[PDB]
Amino acid sequence: EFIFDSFLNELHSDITKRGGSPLPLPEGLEECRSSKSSSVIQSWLWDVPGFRRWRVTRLDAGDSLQVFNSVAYPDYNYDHPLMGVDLLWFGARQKLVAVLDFQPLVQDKDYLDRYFSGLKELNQRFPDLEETMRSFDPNQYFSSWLLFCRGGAEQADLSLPKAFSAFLKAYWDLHDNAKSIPSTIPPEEVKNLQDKYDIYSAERDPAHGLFTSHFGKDWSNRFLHEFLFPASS
Ligand SMILES: C=CC1=C(C)/C(=C/c2[nH]c(/C=C3N=C(/C=C4\NC(=O)C(C)=C4C=C)C(C)=C\3CCC(=O)O)c(CCC(=O)O)c2C)NC1=O
Repeated sequence: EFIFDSFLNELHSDITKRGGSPLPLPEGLEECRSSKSSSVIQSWLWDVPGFRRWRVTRLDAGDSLQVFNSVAYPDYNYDHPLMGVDLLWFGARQKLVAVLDFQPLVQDKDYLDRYFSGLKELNQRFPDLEETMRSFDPNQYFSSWLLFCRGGAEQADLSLPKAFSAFLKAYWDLHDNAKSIPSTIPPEEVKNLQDKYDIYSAERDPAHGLFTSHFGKDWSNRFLHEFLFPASS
């Protein structure tokens, strides 16, 4: 809970330091409170220089659930990976699900070579963070060097905090190193590929059940298709 808050504030502080400013969300999607769960989900959009979209979501459902999630979409003139962060803590089962990746637009060797030196290094530094995916395809819109942990309190408390900060710093470094460097994928196709990221991710959505339980079918669907993965229908 406090750990997840610190991630949100670091990200928001970083965004602010970098000249980012808040953007309005579709009405009703910025906050939803569970009529049953005592669960609260809050979301943000940012105008971050170099990025055409940047969303953040924080779900506070006490000891039942904590979530911190964020996706960064670079401006179309950058073909570099998206940032994807999906962190869940299930208090009843003392269960951590932590996924952090630089989600690649393509799997081409040259593209992976170009962008992944930092993530490769992070992956080596935080080995406690082997897991198999049951919904997503590890070869579509994920890299080989993602941090993917299904674990417990030790991982959540001891490794995740420093790993998140390192991951975030490595993502900014990635973006900054891409400034003024030729993109190999041009803007029209970066757009197609980012939109197809939304389409893919909405198709494989592992969260609809959790969302529906807390917030109802209608809100969950709006949230998925209007905020999470806006190019999806
Ligand atoms: C507020 C938004 C949001 C929430 C709360 C969320 C929840 C959510 N994400 C999950 C899995 C997952 N989530 C990810 C990864 C990601 N998923 C992403 O949305 C992004 C950007 C990444 C980036 C790395 C992966 C790899 C899994 C495992 C699913 C699988 O087994 O295929 C799961 C299943 C837990 C499990 O695998 O045991 C839940 C309930 N997903 C969301 O999008």
